[PDB]
Amino acid sequence: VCCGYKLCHPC
Repeated sequence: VCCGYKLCHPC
């Protein structure tokens, strides 16, 4: 889910 680069937004 919560990777770092902003393909991943809702953590």
